Amino acid sequence: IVGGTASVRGEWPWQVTLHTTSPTQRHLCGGSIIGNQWILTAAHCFYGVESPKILRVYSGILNQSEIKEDTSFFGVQEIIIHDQYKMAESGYDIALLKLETTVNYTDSQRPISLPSKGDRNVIYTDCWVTGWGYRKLRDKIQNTLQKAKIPLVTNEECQKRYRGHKITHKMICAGYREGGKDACKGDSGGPLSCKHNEVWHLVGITSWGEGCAQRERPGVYTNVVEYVDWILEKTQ
Ligand SMILES: CC[C@@H](C(=O)Nc1ccc(C(N)=O)c(F)c1)n1cc(OC)c(-c2cc(Cl)ccc2-n2cc(C(F)(F)F)nn2)cc1=O
Repeated sequence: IVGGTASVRGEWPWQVTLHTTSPTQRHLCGGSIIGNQWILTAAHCFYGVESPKILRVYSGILNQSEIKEDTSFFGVQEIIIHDQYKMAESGYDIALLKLETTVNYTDSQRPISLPSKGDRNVIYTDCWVTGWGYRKLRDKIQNTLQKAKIPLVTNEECQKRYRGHKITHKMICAGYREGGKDACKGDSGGPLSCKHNEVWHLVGITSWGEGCAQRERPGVYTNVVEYVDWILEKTQ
């Protein structure tokens, strides 16, 4: 996250850190708890992941330094990638992880609601991007979960910024005209979380941008409301 600040214990309890264990254990991507046994994340996270066996899902983490050889984690039973996914920059950047067991919800591990049937025309004005990503282009994974508030931009404006890409109704963009706040390397897969009537909704999945927090270069997110029928199909 560029231009963000440290989160506190319990602030983003749907946020997970997805780790690979091959050839060494490291943070790969963010993700979101959407159900007892379900993480929503980005399909691109699984590039060169040989199988679900090398994945670990850590919930209730504020600082990556908490993760030690005795820290409990969820095994991944199945990675479900959208069947139209080819690469982040061409969309369908969405995946479910089915966990090997159900999360007991606590103050530090809670689900986030999907966008609600009836709110397709809600204008979300309180959206946050979170993650352990770089805080500028040339950086490293951060210890402490970072947060940043970011305004949604019109698809029409987003497409004008990315005329070499298909900015579709299945994408949503967020960014300041003069940049300074954005997702960056290591934040992908995690949530764009918008609060509406004091209820948080998973509006976006961090997917891509050209650069991090450049002017007139909004981040691009998978538009979760456009995949609610797919999510429900796979999870039910
Ligand atoms: C796998 C792709 C992933 C990534 O780089 N992951 C990653 C994880 C771990 C390490 C490590 N050191 O251990 C690492 F080096 C890289 N990714 C790609 C993006 O976009 C490619 C974005 C992005 C998303 C928005 Cl909404 C806005 C702008 C960006 N952005 C753009 C860039 C760029 F251009 F500088 F590469 N970096 N982040 C975020 C993002 O996490």
